Amino acid sequence: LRGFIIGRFQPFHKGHLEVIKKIAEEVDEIIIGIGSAQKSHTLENPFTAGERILMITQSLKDYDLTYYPIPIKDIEFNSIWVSYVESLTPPFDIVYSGNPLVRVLFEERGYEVKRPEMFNRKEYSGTEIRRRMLNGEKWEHLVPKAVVDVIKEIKGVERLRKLA
Amino acid sequence: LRGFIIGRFQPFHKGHLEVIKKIAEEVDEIIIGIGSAQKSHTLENPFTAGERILMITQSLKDYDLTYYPIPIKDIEFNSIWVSYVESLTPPFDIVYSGNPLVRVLFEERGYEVKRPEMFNRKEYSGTEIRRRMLNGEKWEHLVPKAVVDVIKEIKGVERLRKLA
Amino acid sequence: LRGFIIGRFQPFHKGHLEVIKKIAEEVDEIIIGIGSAQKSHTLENPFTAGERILMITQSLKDYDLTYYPIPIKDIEFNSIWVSYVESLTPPFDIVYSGNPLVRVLFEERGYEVKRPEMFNRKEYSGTEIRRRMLNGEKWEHLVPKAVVDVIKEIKGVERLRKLA
Amino acid sequence: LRGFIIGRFQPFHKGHLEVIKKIAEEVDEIIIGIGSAQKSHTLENPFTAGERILMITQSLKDYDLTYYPIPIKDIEFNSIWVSYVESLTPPFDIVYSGNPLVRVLFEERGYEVKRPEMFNRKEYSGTEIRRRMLNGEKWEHLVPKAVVDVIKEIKGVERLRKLA
Amino acid sequence: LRGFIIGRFQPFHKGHLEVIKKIAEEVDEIIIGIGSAQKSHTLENPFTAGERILMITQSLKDYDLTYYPIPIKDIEFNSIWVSYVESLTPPFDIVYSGNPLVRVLFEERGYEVKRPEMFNRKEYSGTEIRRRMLNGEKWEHLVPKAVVDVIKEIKGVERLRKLA
Amino acid sequence: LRGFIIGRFQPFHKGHLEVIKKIAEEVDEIIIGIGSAQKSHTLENPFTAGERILMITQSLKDYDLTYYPIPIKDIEFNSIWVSYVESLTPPFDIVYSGNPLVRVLFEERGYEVKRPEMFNRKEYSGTEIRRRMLNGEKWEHLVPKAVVDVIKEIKGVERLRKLA
Ligand SMILES: Nc1ncnc2c1ncn2C1O[C@H](COP(=O)(O)OP(=O)(O)OP(=O)(O)O)[C@@H](O)[C@H]1O
Ligand SMILES: Nc1ncnc2c1ncn2[C@@H]1O[C@H](COP(=O)(O)OP(=O)(O)OP(=O)(O)O)[C@@H](O)[C@H]1O
Ligand SMILES: Nc1ncnc2c1ncn2[C@@H]1O[C@H](COP(=O)(O)OP(=O)(O)OP(=O)(O)O)[C@@H](O)[C@H]1O
Ligand SMILES: Nc1ncnc2c1ncn2[C@@H]1O[C@H](COP(=O)(O)OP(=O)(O)OP(=O)(O)O)[C@@H](O)[C@H]1O
Ligand SMILES: Nc1ncnc2c1ncn2[C@@H]1O[C@H](COP(=O)(O)OP(=O)(O)OP(=O)(O)O)[C@@H](O)[C@H]1O
Ligand SMILES: Nc1ncnc2c1ncn2[C@@H]1O[C@H](COP(=O)(O)OP(=O)(O)OP(=O)(O)O)[C@@H](O)[C@H]1O
Ligand SMILES: [Mg+2]
Ligand SMILES: [Mg+2]
Ligand SMILES: [Mg+2]
Ligand SMILES: [Mg+2]
Ligand SMILES: [Mg+2]
Ligand SMILES: [Mg+2]
Repeated sequence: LRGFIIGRFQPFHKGHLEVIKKIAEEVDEIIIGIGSAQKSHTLENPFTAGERILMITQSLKDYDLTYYPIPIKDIEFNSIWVSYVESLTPPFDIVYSGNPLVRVLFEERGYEVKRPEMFNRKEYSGTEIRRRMLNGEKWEHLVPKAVVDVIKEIKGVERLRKLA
Repeated sequence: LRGFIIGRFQPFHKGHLEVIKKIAEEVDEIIIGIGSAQKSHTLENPFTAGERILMITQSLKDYDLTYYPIPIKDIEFNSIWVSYVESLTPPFDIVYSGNPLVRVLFEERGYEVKRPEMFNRKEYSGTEIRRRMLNGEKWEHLVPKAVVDVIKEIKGVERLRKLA
Repeated sequence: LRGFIIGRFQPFHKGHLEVIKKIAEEVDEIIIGIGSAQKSHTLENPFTAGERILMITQSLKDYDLTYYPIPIKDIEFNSIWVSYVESLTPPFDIVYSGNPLVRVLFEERGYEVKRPEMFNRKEYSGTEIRRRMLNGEKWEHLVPKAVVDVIKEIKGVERLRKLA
Repeated sequence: LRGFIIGRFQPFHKGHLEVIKKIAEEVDEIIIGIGSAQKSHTLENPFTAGERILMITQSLKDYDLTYYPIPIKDIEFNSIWVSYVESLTPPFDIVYSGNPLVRVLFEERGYEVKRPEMFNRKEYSGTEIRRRMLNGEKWEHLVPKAVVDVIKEIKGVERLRKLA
Repeated sequence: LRGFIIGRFQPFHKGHLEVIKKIAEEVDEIIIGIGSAQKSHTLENPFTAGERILMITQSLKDYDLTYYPIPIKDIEFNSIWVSYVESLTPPFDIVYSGNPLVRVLFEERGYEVKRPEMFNRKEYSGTEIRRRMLNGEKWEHLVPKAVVDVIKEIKGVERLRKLA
Repeated sequence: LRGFIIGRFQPFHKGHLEVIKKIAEEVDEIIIGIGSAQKSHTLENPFTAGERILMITQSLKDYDLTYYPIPIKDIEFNSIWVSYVESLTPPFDIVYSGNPLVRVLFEERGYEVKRPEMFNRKEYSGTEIRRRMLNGEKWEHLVPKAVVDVIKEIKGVERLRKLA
């Protein structure tokens, strides 16, 4: 029983960690699609795919969880997008998404789609995180320590302020 | 330290497993670049990228090993291919390859490149394992049991036979 | 003589039918270009290239026109676009378009470009048709019965409402 | 019921014409996929997609049949190729092909795949027709008259001879 | 010593000329990256790469300057964009740009990056030029004569006005 | 009066130098298309586009010529190639090639095409030069000294011998 979720994870935060813990109550293994994999060094997408993969893996590695952090390019072709994801991932059974498009594409191919729970959405939000990194407000408590680590290694806050 | 190897892994086999254990005695973490990610459904590359990530993760999940199985697509552009691999992966320090083009691209970018030891190459080689699959000889002792399970799940031997 | 027209046809409607009837009075054959062929599943482009080819072909098949419905992707490259379109289509003599870009690229290559007559544009427009599909007003009498048929087969109205 | 065949058709010949008339006794409509769409001006692929559309449509306008001559690019990605073919084509139910790859991809997605009959393959062959066109032998009896006509209009034999 | 600058040059105006003469006081040769090289026939990007190379060349040829006008496509992948640029260009030692993204990408690759001086930026700006071309407000005394000559050969002002 | 020639220049050798001096007696300016611009680090294409631009510009800068060394990518689409080449380059009138595909593509668009003169074609050939580099014969006296110098900066012979 595998599940799939997809996000940009810029960065992976504590709401992601919670929803993955919840989904790991329902399914044996979780595929973690890293969308917009080619997008990096922008204000919405500050981090590369390999940065994201490192954040995610370093966050989840001591949990008793089988997961697959897989980079998925933006391709501009919605009608083949489910097959493109399938090409790159282990077979899976359930998709967790609240996004109208991801839900329509997967349901027309016969998959089950479920809406995940949101946890503390006024704080646990890439958009809100990046906004605090830019304005000097105190964001480290919003993501896993492993992500803090990574963001320091690559100087990601500095990157984001330079790009602004 | 982080190490880098790249192969097609069709399929991951006991010689890979051995070379990766040996690598891990040099370096803290290993990036496993899955090459020709887009090539599947052929006699030389039967399995999809996603099929390969499943095989590799199921084989290794086992060990006290931090590794990152990351699909890299054939791009036709040798001069930016180190950059492309660097976009998709955690920062790495040492490249294990005997392949002359991989070696030349990495060395010209300032990376140290080592040859890995071969283990038992007359059996442990994807070409030899695929040939055995096609003709109905035993191959399952040549890969980790977790690979045997995967190949059964995805009906990999039947695909090969049909393609032939 | 062969005329060329290009639109997105989401969906093909009675205006498109009339303007093609008008054009087949001037030229022996018509190439129907189906623009933005890779776009689908969006409120502006709900339907795939294949669904549009089916709509168009099922509308025009009883009419005794020779016509070629040909899918044309969005490429990002206006300077080569005429050549792209010429690669995919019979040789043609006249383009009918009132689009300033289509018009400019064809004229720079030496083609004759003519404006097509508009029929009943406050009703005969994909925008106004998708808008009624969405907001529940009747739209069936604005397209050919074959198009109503195809949209039923594929449940395109539900698709659109789910995407909104 | 819709059928699906795929070839390169350089050019469309009387073997195709007969394989299609035969298919048309099993199914209501037939999607003709024109494979290698972007390949032209070579000795194996002299003719552009649009030149093949014109040939195939002129040959068949003739008959009491509904067909869909649809250009399909060579994408280098076998895992997504059925989806890609599905994005560009009306829904179909049966695939006629003896090609071992096409047969696998379709069967893995649930489709029924049948071998078409061959007719007179030692003459009715693109390869043998191209050979005759280059060396000044009679080839006009091997294709529809509609084809010959197209070949004259685009000067295809002259092309092929200068390429050689 | 070799300097790099990048712009769209639609069109090269006197602001450009002066910033290049300045840079030439620091460096022996100047690579002029003509970016967005595939973008043309739009109100932001009116001219082709080949047109911009002929504007830029005709404007510098009688200065004592060694330069290299080299078209650079928009790729959608920031992370490998310095390697791409390096692929197409002679090796350079200093980058002049005040664009933050350009600056961040080249600084993470260890290059020295310097802001160029602005000259007369209310008149000497492509956006202002194209807006006068479009309004009938005047423009030729904002770019080199050579750029005027060119904009006349190709009829660029008419093009822009038809696109509007 | 501008002339166009296209080759891979790996590397630019004394036959290239002659044939371009010849062509410069017939035409006011020469566009040197550097084909296979993305191909590098192979035995047929050792050098990157920017490496070849450097070779070609070092070789000619002390002669009389007006020229434009412009990188052209291998696209895989013969029917649009002439338009792609036109996007990238100043307008040209005369094409010098003895290649049958280059010739056909351009004569089908109405261009005059002429065969250039061979000079010293047993020595003055990329193939022969690379072959000497790789088995140890002398090659310097076959290419201009400015090319020798470049091949030494970038250690071009070492790269080639490593790739073999
Ligand atoms: N009502 C009409 N009468 C004649 N020509 C029409 C009519 N409506 C559309 N066309 C046109 O057909 C082509 C564009 O079709 P397209 O499907 O994109 O049109 P639309 O109805 O305007 O769609 P949309 O509102 O979704 O943008 C152009 O030739 C345009 O002239
Ligand atoms: N706080 C949260 N609680 C539960 N799931 C969440 C939460 N935040 C995001 N997700 C899930 O993560 C995936 C979207 O990841 P994504 O990168 O878009 O996150 P985000 O927090 O919305 O960031 P952004 O503001 O940058 O868009 C979706 O599956 C969404 O369900
Ligand atoms: N038996 C082996 N022992 C050690 N390393 C191996 C062995 N087989 C392959 N490798 C290596 O793993 C990578 C090669 O991966 P790949 O799957 O492409 O090899 P392969 O088994 O030789 O495959 P194939 O026969 O399908 O080409 C390189 O690092 C090469 O060193
Ligand atoms: N003589 C024939 N009789 C029946 N079907 C044919 C014949 N030749 C080709 N086909 C069919 O057409 C399709 C392949 O078309 P394609 O254009 O590749 O034909 P071809 O004649 O084999 O060309 P080529 O020699 O140039 O490779 C397949 O479905 C194949 O069965
Ligand atoms: N007026 C100016 N004076 C000095 N430098 C300028 C001026 N305008 C632009 N630049 C510089 O030239 C390059 C920008 O070129 P680009 O074509 O993008 O410029 P632009 O004049 O801002 O055009 P546009 O408004 O269309 O975006 C950069 O190196 C930038 O520093
Ligand atoms: N010895 C030569 N004398 C004259 N022209 C030449 C000579 N060699 C090549 N050319 C010309 O240069 C262009 C071919 O460039 P290209 O770099 O492909 O040449 P090449 O020397 O044949 O290389 P290669 O062997 O690597 O294919 C053509 O326009 C051809 O006319
Ligand atoms: Mg979000
Ligand atoms: Mg191998
Ligand atoms: Mg419109
Ligand atoms: Mg064939
Ligand atoms: Mg600007
Ligand atoms: Mg040659």
